[PDB]
Formats: sequence, C-alpha cells, structure tokens
Amino acid sequence: PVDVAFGRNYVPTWAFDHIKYFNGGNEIQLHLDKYTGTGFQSKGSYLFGHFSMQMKLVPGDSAGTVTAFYLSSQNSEHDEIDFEFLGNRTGQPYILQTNVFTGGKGDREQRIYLWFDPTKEFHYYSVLWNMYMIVFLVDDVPIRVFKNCKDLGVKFPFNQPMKIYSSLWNADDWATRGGLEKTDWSKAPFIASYRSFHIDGCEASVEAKFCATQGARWWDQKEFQDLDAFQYRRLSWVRQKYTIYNYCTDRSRYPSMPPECKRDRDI
Ligand SMILES: *[C@@H]1O[C@H](CO)[C@@H](O[C@@H]2O[C@H](CO)[C@@H](O[C@@H]3O[C@H](CO)[C@@H](O)[C@H](O)[C@@H]3O)[C@H](O)[C@H]2NC(C)=O)[C@H](O)[C@H]1NC(C)=O
Repeated sequence: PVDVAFGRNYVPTWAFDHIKYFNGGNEIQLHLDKYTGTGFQSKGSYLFGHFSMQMKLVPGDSAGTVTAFYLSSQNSEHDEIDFEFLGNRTGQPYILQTNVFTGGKGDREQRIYLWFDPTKEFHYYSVLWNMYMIVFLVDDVPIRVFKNCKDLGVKFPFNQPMKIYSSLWNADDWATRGGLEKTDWSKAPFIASYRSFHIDGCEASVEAKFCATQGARWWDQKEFQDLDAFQYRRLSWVRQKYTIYNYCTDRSRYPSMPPECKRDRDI
C-alpha cells in the first residue's frame, strides 16, 4: 500500500470542522463530541480491489465510541464489509468487530482483541475483495476470510459497486460491555487518526456499474484464489487466542452452521 493525501480519494460528508488536516492531508483526525461525530467517504465506487487505511484509535477513555471503516453499496439489498472498533474505559482493551452483509442481510459478527495497543501507533487495516473471497487484514495478519460460496447457495458481494466509508460516533447503547459502560462526555473530544488512504480498485460507476479491466487485475490472479498455509495458521491463531465472539461457532443463534465456515477456517 502506497500513502497518498486524503483529498485525492476521499471527501468529508458530515461536520467538516471535526476533521482536522495535517501535513497536506497526509494525516487526518476525526473528532467526536456530545453534539456530533463525523465521517467521510470515497469519491469513487469500486467493484473488487485492495482497500487499506492506517489508523490509530481513540486514546485514554474511549468507552461508548465506535470508529468504523467499511465498504458499502447504496441500493436496497445492499452489500457491506465492516471493521468497527469499540472503545473502552482507560487501560481496558478495544474490540475489533467485523461483519459482512450480502443482499441486505448481515448478522455475521466476529469480535477480536488485538495483539498490540491500537491507540499507541498507526496500524494497517485492509480488505482484499475479489471474485473468490474477501480477506480482512490487520497489518499482514488475516483475521477473517469470507469465501465466494455461490455454488452452495450463499450470497457474496459480487455485482454492486461499493464506496469506502469511515466515521466516528457514539454508540452508548451497545459498544462497551454490551452497553453497560456509557460515554464520559467530559473526556471529549474523542480523536481517531488516519493515514495512507490507499485505494487500488476496479472503478465502476453506480450508473455504468462495471469496470473494463475486470478479471485481469493483479487480485484476479491465481495466487489470490485462496490464502496459503502460513496465512491460514496466522488466522487459526487469531481464532484460538484473540477471538471473543464468532457467529460461525455460535450454535445458539446459528443451529445450522453458516455454509461458509469450513472453507474460511472460522470453525
Ligand atoms: C472492555 O473491557 C472489559 C474488561 O473491563 C472487557 O470485558 C470482558 O470481556 C471478556 C471477553 O469477552 C470477558 O471474558 C470472558 O468471559 C467469558 C465468560 O463470560 C469466558 O468464557 C472467557 O474465557 C473470558 O473470561 C470478561 O468477562 C469481560 N469482563 C467484564 C468486566 O465485562 C471488554 O471486552 C472490553 N471491550 C469492550 C469494547 O467492551
């Protein structure tokens, strides 16, 4: 991933004065207070690609805040690929929640702890999205895989171009300890920081709805049909030691296991 300026790829969409630009827009901060959070979105829409952001999360007390970095399409029956960082009281750990929506249906939450303090330094958070799979990455570690299993009747984000979004907002009702820890507004502003702003994708308008170089990009090559054995072992380590909630192994909500699990090694 190569670092460009914010304004090359992104525009603010709410509370313009709550986004602070540093070094020509090579670093930005989103601020949240009791009146408003803020958010931004990509200028373009994409069908497949590699999307990456360096982020450094809200330090100190971040209880009740959610910082989200996600791709979403725009019509009804929407597709969406989500990172949501759920903050905590001081000295208590963030959760990284992921989710995938297909045809308007989500409910595929997974939640992990991280193997570093996400407030102390910038780390990469990335999505690789091709016709074969979606991989969520934290730096070079795969934390989740969602495979294209249309052959088993399961939906996959396949023909709806998506924009990239990010935002910082309060979510008192559910973010921290299921909603027990409320935001301490005397500790505002809550500040999330961003760099890199990397977009390498198939540009495909909401109107035209397709990209001319499709099937021929570097992420369409055979090396990217699956993770290799080393990447799968990293993933299983995330699964075994860092995972606190997984919809795949949740048999109370999902009596009939999600067809994708065995392929994705979420089991
Ligand atoms: C914010 O910090 C709190 C701690 O202050 C975190 O809450 C803790 O979450 C862990 C992981 O879910 C819980 O531990 C687990 O409990 C289950 C049984 O309930 C057990 O099977 C596991 O082996 C493990 O012990 C822990 O009980 C819980 N503690 C409290 C006080 O609620 C929380 O995850 C942090 N993150 C957020 C965003 O809330």
